[PDB]
This record gives sequence, C-alpha cells and structure tokens, in this order.
Amino acid sequence: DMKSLSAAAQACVKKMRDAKVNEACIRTFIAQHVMVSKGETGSIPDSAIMPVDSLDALDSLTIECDNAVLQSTVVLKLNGGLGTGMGLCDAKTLLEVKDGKTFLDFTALQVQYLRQHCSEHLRFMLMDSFNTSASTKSFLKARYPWLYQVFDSEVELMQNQVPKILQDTLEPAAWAENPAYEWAPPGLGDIYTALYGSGKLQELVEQGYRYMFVSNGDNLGATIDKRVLAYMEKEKIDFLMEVCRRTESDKKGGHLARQTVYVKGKDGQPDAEKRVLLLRESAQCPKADMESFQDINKYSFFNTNNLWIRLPVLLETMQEHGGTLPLPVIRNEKTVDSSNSASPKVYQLETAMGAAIAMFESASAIVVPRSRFAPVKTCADLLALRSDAYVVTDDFRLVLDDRCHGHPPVVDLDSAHYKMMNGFEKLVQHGVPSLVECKRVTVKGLVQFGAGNVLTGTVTIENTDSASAFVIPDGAKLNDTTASP
Repeated sequence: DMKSLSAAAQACVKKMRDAKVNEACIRTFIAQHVMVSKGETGSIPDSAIMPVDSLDALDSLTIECDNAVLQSTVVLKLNGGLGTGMGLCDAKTLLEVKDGKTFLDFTALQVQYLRQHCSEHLRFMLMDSFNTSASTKSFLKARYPWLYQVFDSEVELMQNQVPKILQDTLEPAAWAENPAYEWAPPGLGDIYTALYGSGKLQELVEQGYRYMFVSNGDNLGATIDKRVLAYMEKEKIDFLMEVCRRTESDKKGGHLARQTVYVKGKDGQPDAEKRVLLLRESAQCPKADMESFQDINKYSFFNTNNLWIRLPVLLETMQEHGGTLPLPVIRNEKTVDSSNSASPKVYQLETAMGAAIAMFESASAIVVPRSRFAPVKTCADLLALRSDAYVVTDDFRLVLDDRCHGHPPVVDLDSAHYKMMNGFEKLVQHGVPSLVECKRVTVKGLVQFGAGNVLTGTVTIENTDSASAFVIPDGAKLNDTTASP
C-alpha cells in the first residue's frame, strides 16, 4: 500500500510514476509485488481445486432481453494483439476475414445493427495497446466515422505496462541495450484496472450503463446474445463467463475450477458453504499436476474470454479494494530479453481477465456452443471463412452455410508455404475456391487457385516440386480427387 513499501517496491513505484503510468495500475501492480515478496508463486495445484460438475447452458435459454437493457449495455473488444502468428504486422483485428471485411468491420457492423434496431445508446469500446492504437484509429476514420469522432473520448481504452522485476530482488530490471524490454503488458486482467484508472468505469456507471460484454476482438463468435442479458437480469448474476467444452485440441488451455468456503456458525446456527469458481491456466499449474490439467473429461470447461459484467458491482468492488481488482497474480519466469537467455532473469507479473470470476459473490459460468469461440489461428482457418462455407447474416454475423450441416470444410494447408499471410494471399490471388460442398481440402506444396474453382467432397492438391507453382485453371471443378502436375 502506502510506503511502508520495500525499497524494491518503491523503485517500481518510482519508475512507473516517472513514466507516468496510471495510478490504478501502480496500486494494482504493487499489491501483486507485495504478494510475490511474501512468497506467492501464483501456482495452483490440483489439491487446491475441484472440478466443476455442471453448469447451465445457453441452449436452455429462449428469452431475449428487451431494448432497454441493451440501452445500458457496453460492448468492449480486446484489441491489443498483433497478427504476428500469421505474419501480420498490424492489429490482428485488421486482418481481412471475409468479403473484404476485418474482424473489426464485423464488430462495428454488429454494433451499428444493435443501435439501429434496438438501442442507440449501446456503447462500443476498444481496448488497444500502444502497438495497435494508431492503426485502429485510422481504420475507423476511414470506415466508421461515427466511432472515429468519439474515439479518443469514448471508444478507446489503453492498456498499461508494468516493469519486469528481477527474480532475486523484485526490483526493476534494467536493460540499457533496450529499455522497452524493461516493460511488459500486464496482461488481460488489466482491463479492469484500465477501466477504473481512466475514469471510464465511473463514467459508464453514472450514465446508467449496467452491463459490459467483453470479448476478444479476434473472436468472430463473440456477438451479443440477448438471451444472455435476460438471463443475467433474471438470475441477478454479476459476473458471467462463457465456456466451451474443452476438446483435445484445447487441453493446454485454461479451464474452470471450483473451491469451497466453509463458514462455520458463527451464531447463525447454520454452517454455510459457498462455491467459488476460478480459472486456471497452464502457467499456474505445476508440472506434477499437468497431465491432470490436460484431462478434458475432468476439467471439461474452457474459458472463451466472453465475459459479462455488471458494471456497478465491479465498480463497487474496486472501490472496496482501494480502487483495484485484486486478481490472483501469475508470476511468469522469464529473461528480460526473452530471446537472449543470458539476460537477467525476471518475473513478469500478469493477471487474467477471466480470473475475475473469483471476485464476485454472484458469479457463474455458462456453457456455450463452440460457435461462440471462433478465432482465426491459421491461414487454414481464414480459408474456410473466406469461402462460401460461411455466409454473413442480416445482422453481420458469420455462420456456416446450411448445406454444411454444422460441419465446416476441413482445411489442411502446407505450413511451408501458407503459414504466413503473404503466402496465403498468393494461394488465393485469383480467387477463393468454393468450399461449401467440400469436406476436406488439403494443399501440399505451392499452388494457386483459379477463378471459379469449386471443390466437392475430399480434395488434395499436391505439388511436389518446390521450385514450381501449380496453378489450377479457371472453372475447375474438383470432386473427390487429387490434383497434381
């Protein structure tokens, strides 16, 4: 808290103040710092948690909220990330997904739709990083002028940065070579801090906003559902997390868990127990416990990052904690320069947005279909979306064509040539093949689609000479075949 801080901590405070990091962020970080200095490692072992047996599901819900609720609703999209995994040096949300629209186009259109059809007061917010801000703003200025006019004052929330601290001392790392490396984002849990520190949460609450839907900017599936709001009104939920069933491909990703608090009586005469939901990511899991962490039957619920928050409760909670949300610290072990392994060893302190599930008395989780968690991880994914296996709804949502029957075309793309965006674009330079009526397409080696290519059933296009490009001709219809030169 007040100093009454250690020298290491004060040095952190000093560096942040000089930099001039937001005070809420300083308060939040320092509280983490103190924990770490008292021995907190952030580890969550299997002994400390129980699995969650069952949860309500979205599919049970039919009732839609009315317009008046939406009027009190804020959409916040996390827009910090770069497109780096796909070779894209820009905000990930600015990647073109379908029909020449970005993720951000779809979100902005969805919002406009809600504003047009339900509620002009529904608010839209972006959480940007320093890396993404200018580009996002320029994109709006061109394409969404209404957002642009309010960008600095209403839309944009800035992510904080926090100092890396040396492992032995907890004092700020120094890297004369590159001073930026001294800093890191804090990461996703920082949203609460940013919202509080900026004064935005207070502003939102005072204007009468009641709900926030928070989601990844890169999740196409994350769209406002009116059922969820009605459910929140009805059940009086303060924090709601959407989860999907954890599949094998998610076994290395964050799961739901529970703990219990037994409150002995305590002059009521009744011994009470409360369930507490929490999130556990792999960085919190001891090696000994990892195989269990990876048991998808046992921990079957995966956090989507679609979160619904009752804003006044969040504010009141932050206020009751010295203007913070005291999320559990994740204390990563790193080197100040990650790539250089002789750099000083550091702790990078982060929190998870999802981890807020533990902070509220009225928190729950709801099982949602996988369609609500639809990121683009690979150019193979992008291929499927750009294809006619997907259609755009009246309200600007992306959904599978009916003919798919809930099954996407499976796309296998050679990572020698298509891992990155420049490579991918080249493959589709003369058009995107029709994949709707296609179960699987595999592309091996260097290929270019023709215009008007239609793939049916299972198709492989293989070119085995890497000094060549195999070009499919216009009109090609390939059904249940392998094509090759």
